[PDB]
Amino acid sequence: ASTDYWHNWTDGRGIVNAVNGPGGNYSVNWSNTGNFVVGKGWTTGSPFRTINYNAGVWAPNGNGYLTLYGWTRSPLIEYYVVDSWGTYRPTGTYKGTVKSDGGTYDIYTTTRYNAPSIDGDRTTFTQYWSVRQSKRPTGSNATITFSNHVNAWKSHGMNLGSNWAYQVMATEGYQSSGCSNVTVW
Repeated sequence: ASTDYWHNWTDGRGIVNAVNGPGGNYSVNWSNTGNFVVGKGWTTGSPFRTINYNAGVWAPNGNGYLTLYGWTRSPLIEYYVVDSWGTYRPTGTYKGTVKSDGGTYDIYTTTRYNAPSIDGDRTTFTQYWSVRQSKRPTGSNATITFSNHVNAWKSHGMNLGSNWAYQVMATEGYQSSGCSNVTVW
């Protein structure tokens, strides 16, 4: 599938060299960062989307996530399906687990306050996570059947908003260095 959206956000610290490659491809090299999110996907998320991706390079040197990433509005939800990471495995309020795409993911909720949201302002919102129990092998074709996560989330009272903002296979980093290369379709 053709991704139609390019996501490149940095808070401004350090170097975040994000390359908008051809079609579904992108790379990032980063060093001395603060927080940043780069990814390719779709302007409007769907709870029915099967995301295919191939991380040709996944080489964080510190804290970074290789992860499905998106938002909904009404209510405002920032959500993740984390397939891999660097030094730090993200967690939250454990809600249970879901098996999907040859992996088992833990489900968490967190809540952000005094934190910048999609609309560019500091506010309060809820994060939904599926985080794989162990790092997913990279380098081969992988899929994320998002509906598996949407459903299992639902089973735990975690409902997504009616209004769907973007949905990307992303590289996210926090105060770290490294590189990635990911192809999304």
